[PDB]
Amino acid sequence: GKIPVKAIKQAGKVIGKGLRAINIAGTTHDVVSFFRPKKKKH
Repeated sequence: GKIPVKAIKQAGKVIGKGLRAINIAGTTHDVVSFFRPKKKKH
């Protein structure tokens, strides 16, 4: 079966990586406002 230790350890990383992502998501949300999506239409 092979002990999937990496699986359990990987779950713990997501908790931290996700927390660090949400912290930066706030600033990124603003930056997007500077560019703003605008493509031609018909």
